[PDB]
This record gives sequence, C-alpha cells and structure tokens, in this order.
Amino acid sequence: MKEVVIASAVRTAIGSYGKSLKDVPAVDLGATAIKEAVKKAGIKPEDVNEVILGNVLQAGLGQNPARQASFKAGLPVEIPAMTINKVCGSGLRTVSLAAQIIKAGDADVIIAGGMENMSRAPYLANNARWGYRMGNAKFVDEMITDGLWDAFNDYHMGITAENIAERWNISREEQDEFALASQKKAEEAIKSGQFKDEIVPVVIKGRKGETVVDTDEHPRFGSTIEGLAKLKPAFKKDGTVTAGNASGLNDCAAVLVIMSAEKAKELGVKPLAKIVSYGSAGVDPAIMGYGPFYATKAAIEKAGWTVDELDLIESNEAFAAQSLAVAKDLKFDMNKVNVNGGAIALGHPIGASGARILVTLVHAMQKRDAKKGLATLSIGGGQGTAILLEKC
Amino acid sequence: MKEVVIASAVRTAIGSYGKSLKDVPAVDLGATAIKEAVKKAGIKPEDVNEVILGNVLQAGLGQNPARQASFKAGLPVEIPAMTINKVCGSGLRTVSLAAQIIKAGDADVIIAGGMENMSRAPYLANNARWGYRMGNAKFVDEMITDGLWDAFNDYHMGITAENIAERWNISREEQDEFALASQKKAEEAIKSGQFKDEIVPVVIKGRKGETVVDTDEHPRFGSTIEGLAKLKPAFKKDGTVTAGNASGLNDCAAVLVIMSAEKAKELGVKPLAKIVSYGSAGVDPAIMGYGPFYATKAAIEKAGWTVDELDLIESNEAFAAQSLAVAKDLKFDMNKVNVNGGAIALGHPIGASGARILVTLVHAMQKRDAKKGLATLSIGGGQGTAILLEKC
Ligand SMILES: CC(C)(COP(=O)(O)OP(=O)(O)OC[C@H]1O[C@@H](n2cnc3c(N)ncnc32)[C@H](O)[C@@H]1OP(=O)(O)O)[C@@H](O)C(=O)NCCC(=O)NCCS
Ligand SMILES: CC(C)(COP(=O)(O)OP(=O)(O)OC[C@H]1O[C@@H](n2cnc3c(N)ncnc32)[C@H](O)[C@@H]1OP(=O)(O)O)[C@@H](O)C(=O)NCCC(=O)NCCS
Repeated sequence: MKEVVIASAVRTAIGSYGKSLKDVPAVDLGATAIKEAVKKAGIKPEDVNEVILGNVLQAGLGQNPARQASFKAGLPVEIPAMTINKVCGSGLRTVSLAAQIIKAGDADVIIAGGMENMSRAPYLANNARWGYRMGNAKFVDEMITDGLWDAFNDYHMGITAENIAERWNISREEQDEFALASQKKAEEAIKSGQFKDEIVPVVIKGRKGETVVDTDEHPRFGSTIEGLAKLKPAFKKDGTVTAGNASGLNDCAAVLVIMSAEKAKELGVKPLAKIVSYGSAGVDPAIMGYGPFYATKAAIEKAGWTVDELDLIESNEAFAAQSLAVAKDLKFDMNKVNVNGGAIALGHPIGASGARILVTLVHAMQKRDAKKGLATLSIGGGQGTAILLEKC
Repeated sequence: MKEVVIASAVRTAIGSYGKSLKDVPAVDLGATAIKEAVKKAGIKPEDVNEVILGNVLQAGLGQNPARQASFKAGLPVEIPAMTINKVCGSGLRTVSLAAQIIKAGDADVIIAGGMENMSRAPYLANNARWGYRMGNAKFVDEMITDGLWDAFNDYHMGITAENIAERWNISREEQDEFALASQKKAEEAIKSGQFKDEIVPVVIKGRKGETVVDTDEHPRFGSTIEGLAKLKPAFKKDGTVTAGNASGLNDCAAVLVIMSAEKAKELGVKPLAKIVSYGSAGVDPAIMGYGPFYATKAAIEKAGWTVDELDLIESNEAFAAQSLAVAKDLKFDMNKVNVNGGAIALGHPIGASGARILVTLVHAMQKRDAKKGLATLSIGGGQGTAILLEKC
C-alpha cells in the first residue's frame, strides 16, 4: 500500500450553543477551515482530488453540504465532493475513508474532516406535505432527533451514559472529578497557547461591523468540584449525568489535508504525521459510549501496536461516564489522555468532533514530540471509530 | 489489488409520489432490500464487514439512517454503518466506495446501495430555535431544498435541464420523443417480466389489511406523443422541460452485496459481475446534467475500454434534455441504452437512483448475456459518477 500522511490540520474555534458561531452556517465554517488547511499544507487548490466532509444535521442545508463548503472555499468545480454521516464519528471517519481511497490508488490529495452548526438546526413538521388532518402534533427539534436521540431505544444519548454508569458502577463523584480535570486541562491549555496554531479565525461580517471569533468559548474557567456536585441530573430522576459531566451542544469545523507520502514528497510538503491504521466497530446502542473499546482494539491490532506504546491519546469525552468506562477497560495511562482537555470542557460539535480531536492530537504530538498517537470516539447508534498516527 | 465483484443486487419497486410506498419509511425500504440482498448472495449476515448506504433527504429520519436500515434488517450490531450524501449519485457512489475499501485491504464483504422516500420529506422552520422575531418567513419544503434546488444558482434542477437544452439546442419535440421511447421500453419490460428477478416485494401492514407492493407504478402505459406535446413547461415560461420529459419524485431502495473475488470463492458465492472501474467528476452546477460525460470518460480510461465495446448502458434519465446531451457526446448506440426503460418512466428516488440503475444493469446483463456494461448518472451541484461492469 501507499503510505498516507496528514499534511495540515486546522479547526475553527468551538462555539457554544446559541452564541459566538450562531450566525455562521456549517458550510461557511467548513469553507474557512478548508482555505486555511490548503494554505497550511502549502499546496494549490488544483492539487485536491476529492472533498469528503462529515455533517450530521443536514436538514435544510441544501444539496450536498460538502460540495457547498468546497465551492465556498475557492476549490475548483471540477473536484468531486461528498457528505458523510456516521453521527459523532463522521469527521474522523472521513479521514480514514480518505486513507482508503488513496491506498486504493484513486487519489493523491483529499480534503477531509467535518463541520457542524448545532445552534442553527431547524424544527420540523413531518406531516405538512400530505397533511395533519386533525389534532396536535409534534414540532420536532431536528438537532435532538437527528443527532442526540437513539432510534432503537427511544431515549436521549444521555440515557446511554446512565446505562454505562450503572453497568460499570461509575459514581457521580468519579464522573465529576473527571469533568473537573478536563476543565482544568482545557483552561491551562488555552492560556498557555496550545490551541493557537490549530485555530483559524472566523470573521463575521454583519451589516454594520466585523467580529472575529478565534477562541474556544465552552470551557468554564475556575470550575470547582462543589460547583459540579450541586448540579441537578440532566436526563433522569436521580441520575448521575448532569450538564457538568456531559459534553455540550456546539458549533465548529475541522479539516485536514490527507495525502500519499509520495505526493507530499513531490510537492515539498512536510507532513505532520503518518496514518498507521484505523478501525470502526459496532456495539449495543444502549451502551454506545463503549464503542471506542472495540474500535481501538481493532485499530491497534491492525497496526501491530499495544496500548502501552501510545504516547498521546484523544478519547472524545461525550460523557464522563463513558470516557471512564473506556479508559478503565483499555487501561489508559490517564496522564497521556486528552492532555489539552476534552469535550466536557471544549464541546462536542457532532459532525466535526471526530476531526476536531484528530487536529488536536496531531498538533499536540508535534509540540510534545510524541511518536505514537490514538484518536477514538463513541458514536450514537452504537459505534466507535479510531485512527492511529505516528510522527513522521 | 483485489478483484471486486457484485454478489447480489436487489431493489424495491419504485413508488410514485404520495402513493404506494407513502407509509414506508426509507430505512424500512432499505431494511427490506438488505435482507433480500444478503439472502440472494448466499452469505451469512455475520460475513458482512460494513454497511454504506446513500440517503439524501435525511431530515428527521433519526441518527444514521444506514445504521437503522442495517439494524432493522437483522444484521448484527457489531457491523458498522454510515450514510452517504452525494445527492443523485449517493446510491452509485456507495458501490465504488465499497470497491475502494476492499481494494484498500480493509474489508471483504460490504452492503452498499441507497434508499429514499421523497413522499415522506418534512417541511422545515429554520429559525424556530432562536426565533423569527417579526415578519413572515419561509415554511421550507425539505425535499426541494435538500434534493432538488441548486445551492449556488438558487433555482430548481429543472432549470439546469433548460440550460442544457438551450446550449445544445435539444428541442421539446426531441425531448418528448425520447420520453415516449422510455415509457414504451418500461411498459414492455414490466409486462415481459424483466424486473421479476430484481424486485423484492414490500409488505405493508395496514390496520385494515396486509398489502404487497411489487410493481413499479410510475410508468404511464399507453403514453402518446400527442399526450406529451399538450403538457405545459414545468420550470420556466415557454420552457421545453415538462412533467412528461422529466423524471419524477419517487420512493425506493436498492441494495447490492459487494465482495472481493477471493472471499466470494471461499464462501461459495457465484458472482454476477466484476466491478472493473469507476469514476466521479465535477462540472459547473448550471450544467450538472453533463457530469456523466466526464465521469464516464474517466472510468473508461481507467479501464482501457472504449464506449463502442459496451453491450449495455444505464444512463440515468434525470431529464430528457441532459440524457440526450450526454448520449450525443459519448456517442451511445441508443438501442443499448436503458433497454428496460429509464427514470422518466420508472422514477428517480434520488438517494437510491444510482444503486437502482446498477441493479437494473446487472440483471439485464445476465438476461441478455452481455459482457460489458456501464452505469452512469448526473448529480445536483454539478457532479457525475460512473461504474463499469464485466460479466462473470
Ligand atoms: C446536558 C444538556 C441537556 C444541557 O443543555 P443546556 O441546559 O442548554 O446546558 P447549558 O450549557 O445551558 O447549562 C445550563 C446550566 O448548567 C450549569 N452548568 C453547566 N456546566 C457547568 C459547570 N461546569 N459548572 C457549573 N455549572 C454548569 C450552568 O448553571 C448553566 O447555566 P449558565 O450557563 O447560565 O451558567 C446538553 O448539553 C446536552 O444534551 N448535552 C449532551 C450532548 C450529547 O448528548 N451529545 C451527543 C453525545 S453522543
Ligand atoms: C416535474 C415535476 C415538478 C412534476 O411534479 P407533479 O406535478 O407532482 O407531477 P405529476 O406526476 O403529478 O404530473 C402532473 C401531471 O402531468 C401530466 N403528466 C406527467 N407525465 C405524463 C405523461 N407521460 N403523459 C401525459 N401526462 C403526463 C399528468 O397530467 C399529471 O396529472 P395526472 O397524474 O393527474 O394525470 C416533478 O416531477 C419534478 O420536479 N421532477 C423533477 C425531479 C428532479 O428534479 N429530480 C432531480 C433530478 S437531478
């Protein structure tokens, strides 16, 4: 097989629900990231063979959101594009799909990653076409239905976290301590400039002014264990899961240029990392948060690695409960996990999230000179996906 | 690299808008086709490595429609799934994506295809979440916006068909004659049993009864040139494109089992066709209907074939105008094109359409003993995709 590398890795800041990125469509976040990713790779727009982007809340975004992001980015109309939906895994899975297509001999350069604007999701009327006839009906929150609700069990993803808290015996306190540690890591990383290299600014041009968004806004600086302990349960009576130990609803795009090592050499690109292996797996939807266990095991086996060999790990924090279960069973050294904070603090912009963690991983590997890295995350509907990277 | 084969190919009947399959969600049509494809292929569900399905109108369908179809088919939960949106080409692109993943060394057996229920598309309120504040707004038809409207030029796909008609001087009369020919061929094919081997019946459990849908209902038997000439332009004043010479809005699923030739031999499968090559291409969105010209050329070049070596062709009839343009420029022998009718008569269920013409092609190739086949179609947003088959 051809070897496959990451040439550049870029993301917008992660905006909070209804806040900083509320007026910026997902496809415009995506275009902002694409332009800057192409520029950071040091290639020309004409060098890209395909665009593959994750997006989950596609409702009313218009034909083929990936194609829209591409066009708005200045990429030639000649380049094909497609939009992938694997829920939370979308943005990570496009990167392994890119690797697969390159290994198949069909391209040398692919723009991958994902984009999401949860703040902009519509409401739906399911029976307006042919009519309600009589009686009240549901005005459906598309964000919940398309992104956050289990289609088999008829409950919120937060209930899948409670299921994991119950079965693995992970206490509210353990969940709150994990959340607090993520907040503290995120604050320290932001203030020490760890994200400065990876974040492309988004310029919001209104009728009257320009505003620049370039800082993650979701973290709660000065978080305390007492603050967390007082929070009410978010999903069920007497639940362990709360807004403080669950990831948020957020807006972001994150994009990587993926290439064959031989194309990168030819074009003078200095790659950030090699994509070593990857894997995807399914699990019972009721415990979807455990998906990364199987996906990580598959990818590691494929690579001929072990977990102990890993230098840095990004394991997406959909919920403390599930992150803890996964870490425990994979026996992670928690000092190597989400060293710049995770999604409890930073947010979870579902379509983008997988790509966002990989962006974060590859920049952290460069800065810390770490040789081997893992990114993996859980997927609503009962899946996991993972990618292993090696420094070039 | 590994050789890639099609082990089975099945579709539901194509229902008309608001009619026979109005009460059957896309994911249920998909599940129906998946179960029958796995059966026809002669494999176990546990031999399947991934499910990759096209679906365009995802709004309110719940998390990850491909996973839902996979789950409702009875496939084991350990199998991963993802949903692809490349508009009209979604269903065909999943097949070449499967071939790429297999060629990459990452799987041996993939369920691919597409599913769509256009009758069931919701209406949307885009600003219900944070408020309209004041003034009337749009109650958005999600089928139009997500499937049929150009995101760049702000007009219907039918206007892209007028554009081609104007550029190429394809007259109303020429479009109507092409339409009539498609209708006659579909009638002949339906009545002569050509679609019997490929159609899986859909069993609808109504309160009143149990009903079975197993026949394509869109064709209009006894269509006449005079009947076509009386129709009004559907998209612009004094236009050439009408309801009669455009494809319809339709509901269907079409699924294929794709495997390495090595695995097929190990499992005792007798394949239907080898996948020889494939391609995708982008064009200006305004002339999207021309996408197959470039896609087809790429595929044929990769294969080192020529157009005149083709024994059967399925070139999707999004509109008579664009089918006629692609056909003139690729120089097709029209007697080998859409021999069982095309989408003007049969319908165009967007996410499934590209898989549906591939199903139709492979069955037609076994019936007529043809050696080489091409499936190609246009994509809204200015793309094309194509697959080349050689009969085993
Ligand atoms: C949990 C959830 C319902 C909360 O949504 P919300 O009510 O809009 O959340 P908010 O961020 O507004 O938080 C509400 C209040 O909780 C409190 N809160 C949240 N995090 C806190 C923290 N670290 N410390 C103290 N208080 C906190 C605050 O009081 C906040 O009010 P404020 O913003 O005025 O201070 C939502 O984030 C959610 O659904 N998350 C899970 C997402 C998910 O399932 N993703 C898919 C994973 S597979
Ligand atoms: C053209 C379009 C708007 C028509 O929608 P519609 O009005 O719902 O179409 P209908 O099937 O109801 O047809 C309307 C009337 O036209 C007439 N008609 C359609 N096909 C006909 C034919 N072969 N002969 C005679 N009359 C015909 C009929 O009178 C019909 O009324 P009836 O069924 O009551 O007899 C719709 O099919 C469309 O938008 N098609 C294009 C889809 C598209 O763009 N797809 C994407 C491609 S990239």
